[PDB]
Parts: sequence; C-alpha cells; structure tokens
Amino acid sequence: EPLHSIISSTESVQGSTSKHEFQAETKKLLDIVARSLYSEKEVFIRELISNASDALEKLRHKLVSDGQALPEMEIHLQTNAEKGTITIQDTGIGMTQEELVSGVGFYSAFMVADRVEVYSRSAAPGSLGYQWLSDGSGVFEIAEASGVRTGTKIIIHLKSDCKEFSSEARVRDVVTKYSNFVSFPLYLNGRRMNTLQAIWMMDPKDVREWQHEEFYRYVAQAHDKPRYTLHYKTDAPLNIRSIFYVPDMKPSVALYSRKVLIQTKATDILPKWLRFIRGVVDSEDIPSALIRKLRDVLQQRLIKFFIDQSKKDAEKYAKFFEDYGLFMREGIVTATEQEVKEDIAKLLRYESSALPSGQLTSLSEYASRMRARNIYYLCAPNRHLAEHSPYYEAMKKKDTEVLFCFEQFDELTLLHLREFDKKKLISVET
Ligand SMILES: COc1c(C)cnc(Cn2cnc3c(Cl)nc(N)nc32)c1C
Repeated sequence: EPLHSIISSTESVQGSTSKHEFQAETKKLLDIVARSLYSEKEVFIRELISNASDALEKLRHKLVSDGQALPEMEIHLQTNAEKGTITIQDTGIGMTQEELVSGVGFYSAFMVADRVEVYSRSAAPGSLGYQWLSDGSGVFEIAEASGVRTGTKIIIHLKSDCKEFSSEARVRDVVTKYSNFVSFPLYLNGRRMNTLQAIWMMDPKDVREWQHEEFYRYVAQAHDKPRYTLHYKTDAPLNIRSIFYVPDMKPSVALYSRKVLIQTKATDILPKWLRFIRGVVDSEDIPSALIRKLRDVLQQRLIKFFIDQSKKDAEKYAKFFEDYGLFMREGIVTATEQEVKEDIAKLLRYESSALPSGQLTSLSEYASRMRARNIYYLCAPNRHLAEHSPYYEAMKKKDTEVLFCFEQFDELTLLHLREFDKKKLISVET
C-alpha cells in the first residue's frame, strides 16, 4: 500500500531562543527518569505514543463537544538513519506557551537522546507555535516557531549506543510490542501499523461474540473458542478494564495500562490456581505491592463469576468442573487461611445420596437440604459401590444426605478443607 507522509521540516525560528534554567525539582526528576528508573530503554517509544493518544482524545472530545468537525487525527513515527534521529508527531491538541514553560513519561526520551527538539502548536484558536530545545541537563530553550502544525512534533537526536532506534525494523518491533491497541491511526515511515481494537475498554453490551473470539485467539495464541467470558469493568476499588477467557481446549493474562502494554506474561495479577484463565487486565493504578490489591479483587470476582455460572447453567459448569477442577482443588489446598479455602470450595461440585446419580451439588447446596448440622462424604470407586457401602446404609434411616467422592484427590481436598461454613467435614467411616 502507498505511503502517508505528514512529517517534514515546515518549522523555522525567526528570533532567538530564550534560555531557561529548569527548576531544582525537575532536573533531579529528569535524570531520575533518564538514568535511574525504566529497566527497558525502548519504552520511551511506548510513553510518547501514550502522550500522542491523550492529546488526540482531548482534541476529539473538545471538537465533538463543540459540534465542529474532525481533522485527520493521526500518530506518526519516522526514523532517520544518517541523521540518527527518531521523530513522533501527533495532530492532537497542542501546547500553550504556558504549558511548555511549566504527560511526564515524555522525559523518558532522555534515556536514549543526547538532545531533544520539540515543536508544538495548541489547538486553541489563534494559538502560536513554539520550539522547545533541551540536552537533558537543567537547561532548555524556548523560541516562537512558525510552520508548526497543530499538535506536537518530537524529534529525538539519539545517543551513540542508542542509535538502534533509528532502524525502521527495531522501532517496528517496539511499536507492535507495546502498541497494537492504540486508539488512533499509527504510521511508521508512512506505513500503517496497528489494527487491533482494545475491546476491553468498550461497553460489555457492545462487544459481540466474533470479537471476543478474535481477541481470545490473540492473547491466548489459541485456535479454539472461549468456553467462558467475563468482561469486568470497575472504578470503585481500583481502576480495572479486564476480560477473562476459559478455553474449549483442556489442559497467560496480559497486563495493560491505558491501552498500553506493561506486561504480556503477567502471572502475579491472579492467584496461581486461576492460572488457567486467559485474557487481559488493564489498570491505571500500575507502574510488588498494589498488584496484590488488584489480584485479590480479581480472584473474588472470578469466584463470584463461576458461582453465577453454576446457577445460569448446571451441565456446562459440570463439564467445566470436570476439565478444570484440578486448579480449584489445588487452590483450596494451597490457600493460607480458611476464608479463601471456603470461597474456592464454593466452586466444587459433587454427587449426593439424594440426587439422581449423575447430578451434582456444591457444599452450599448441600447445607440447605440439611437440618440444623454436619457434613458427611465418602471416597468410593463408584456410585454403585458407594450407596451399597454399609457405612452409607448405616446412613439409611438416619435420614441424612452424604456426598460421594470417587477419586482420592477429591476426598483429600474435602479433608484439608477441614470444615465449610459452620458445618464440619467428616467421612461416613468415622
Ligand atoms: C515540550 O516538552 C514537554 C514538556 C517540557 C513537558 N511535558 C510534555 C508532555 N506533553 C504535555 N502536553 C503534551 C501534548 Cl498536548 N502532546 C504530547 N505529545 N506531549 C505533551 C512535553 C512534550
């Protein structure tokens, strides 16, 4: 496909640049970001793009609010080999003189640059354009520039061992690494980059199956379909935009922040027993501490979800328990103190003496058909042998209901559980 160029030197400076010493706080901050902080250095590409989005949205918003039309709202990257530069321009809202004089991920630029050169023109009516110059140490210069398009153009003059970010290939890799889901069109050297839609940001109402399937296949790198889907948004405990998938196939969740990738392989935002879940979690509250915060609410709502699933459909949950009950048992055993154990145990389903043999039941359901109070269960090789066990018959005219485990790990699980809400766990062999 033919090329889309919106990057050229249309800017000039007529007068002199006013030199300006940076505030004590902000130098310290600046080469904290440039020297101390980010592990990966590539992420500057990620942060600038992030800014490039924000501005753009606030352009759209304003315009859409005022009721006036929309210009070409795009993000562009260009790499120059001989000049050793990388440039990112966005046609979003701009920057007043004030803002310039006074996004912070921006400073990550100086991780890779020996000098940074910015041109910016506010979208505000009548706004003038400006040139901003810095070498990354306490001093920057500001001129009034002309031929600055509305939006912001950032030119990075790369360091020596940082010039790898001048090759279209490398930059392409970084871009598709952290930014397949950027909301506005993104071009590298004239060529469109991303195509994927952050459907997790949408209204759960508005995403249909075909999509959820697409995304499922992307983040799970799978070819089956999600047997289960949970689109969870919340603003109360923490900021969360997430989607969770349970595969058709029998036997990881990516962590994004504002449609931007933080960690693809992020197995700390969910309990180890919920590792069979696929999908995405997006939280603004993210740079191990808070991840704990997050993960806890994630676990509780996923438990909630599967409980609701048992109710909304019994048989499909039966197959789900057959294929994924391993993780639930393991997670019950692993859980440190009781409350969590019981919570996860609300997901277990087993046969009953009363129920027709095939039919299943949670401990919860067992506790209602009860008389006010104790559990009873039994590992036996099958139903036949179980309800023919003299221990069960012993339990004929005591008019008591007993659960049937047919595998040792089931009974070991019920044993470890010790008890479940105000009733205690005991086999009919004691
Ligand atoms: C000139 O350099 C900056 C200074 C000194 C402080 N913050 C920002 C980030 N930033 C603030 N508003 C921005 C908009 Cl509208 N767009 C972009 N891409 N970055 C912005 C930039 C780029």
